[PDB]
Amino acid sequence: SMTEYKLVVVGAGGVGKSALTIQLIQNHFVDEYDPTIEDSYRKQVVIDGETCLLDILDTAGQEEYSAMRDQYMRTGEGFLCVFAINNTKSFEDIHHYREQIKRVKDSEDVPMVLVGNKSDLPSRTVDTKQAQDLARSYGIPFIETSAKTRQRVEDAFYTLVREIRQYRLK
Ligand SMILES: Nc1nc2c(ncn2[C@@H]2O[C@H](COP(=O)(O)OP(=O)(O)O)[C@@H](O)[C@H]2O)c(=O)[nH]1
Ligand SMILES: O=S(=O)(Nc1nc2cccc(Cl)c2s1)c1cccc(O)c1
Ligand SMILES: [Mg+2]
Repeated sequence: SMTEYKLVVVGAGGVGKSALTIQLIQNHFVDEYDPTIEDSYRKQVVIDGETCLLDILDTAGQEEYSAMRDQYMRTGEGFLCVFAINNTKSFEDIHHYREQIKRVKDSEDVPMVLVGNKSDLPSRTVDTKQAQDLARSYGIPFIETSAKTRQRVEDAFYTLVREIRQYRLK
């Protein structure tokens, strides 16, 4: 009695993809994690009374031309789209990840959660209002997280599970 979910964490270099994933799985904050390391992690959790097996891919390279990137966008079921709230360029990158995923899936129906990470940092450059409006225009949830303090990390991944589960009934 268990259901599987394939999750993929994308976003620009340095936004905190690795830090978020490692906090969820190992309960510690990594400060200098080699930015080229790309690994998958499995974790079993209970969400809404369902025992779920999460298979999570922490992506390293974000290159436009990559056969392996095309393969994991084909294989993945939901996408954690991450920007850092102190890096406006990373928030502007989001549009390109969403367009890439839609292309590969040939679909509008794509499970996605927008994540504004580094919420612990006081010098914000991306207004929460702007990030909510972008999420609204995509029809997806929006969550701010801190991989440093562990704020809303479980929340972000479990919200993406709930999105996949709902899309399966449509
Ligand atoms: N203050 C703060 N720093 C973070 C947070 N998440 C990641 N970092 C730092 O930002 C840098 C890049 O994080 P990393 O997870 O390796 O980014 P990736 O390239 O997206 O995997 C590292 O020095 C992390 O410790 C956060 O929530 N708060
Ligand atoms: O051989 S893989 O298809 N393994 C994968 N493992 C996982 C785990 C969770 C979600 C997804 Cl999309 C994947 S894809 C692959 C493909 C491309 C890059 C990789 O690091 C791994
Ligand atoms: Mg990384």
